[PDB]
Amino acid sequence: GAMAPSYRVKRMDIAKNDEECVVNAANPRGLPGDGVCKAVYKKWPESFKNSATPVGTAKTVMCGTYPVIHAVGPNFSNYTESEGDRELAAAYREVAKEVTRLGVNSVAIPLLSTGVYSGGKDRLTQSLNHLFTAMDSTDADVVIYCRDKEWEKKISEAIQMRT
Ligand SMILES: C[C@H]1CCCCN1C(=O)c1cnccn1
Ligand SMILES: [Cl-]
Ligand SMILES: [Cl-]
Repeated sequence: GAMAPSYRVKRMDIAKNDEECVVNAANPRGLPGDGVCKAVYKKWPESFKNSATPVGTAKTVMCGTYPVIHAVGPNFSNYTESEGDRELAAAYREVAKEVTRLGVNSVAIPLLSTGVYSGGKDRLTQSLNHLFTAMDSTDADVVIYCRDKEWEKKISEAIQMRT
């Protein structure tokens, strides 16, 4: 565990993270995909051997000894708001199980279903709150990666609000 488990946010490419493992915003087919998933594929392509897993699940594949937790958020283009909300919360619960099982002291994590799976809606608060619901009972340091300057501020505010 971390001595004083924290949440932090950084605005940069999660492929450059300084944590003991990474969460991929994966597709269910284990394809290279786009956005975070493509960055992860370029940095850790070995981790896509048999990474395919259903929506709402996480499957970890090692790249060397570096764990890549492939977490499949729902595509809100395809799901109802109700069903997509349930699967998004479920994917984060599976991430917390994997982080715990791996025994890491830190994890780099993107906000699932906030990019091309968002159905064109702003889901920062929805996705971040499901992240907190899942990760709050873990003792790993969590570092959230984003790319948008306004999202960095909003994520940082939500972290600081609870301290
Ligand atoms: C998926 C995007 C684009 C479509 C509208 C919804 N949307 C955002 O609000 C957003 C997400 N992530 C970072 C910055 N903005
Ligand atoms: Cl960067
Ligand atoms: Cl996404």
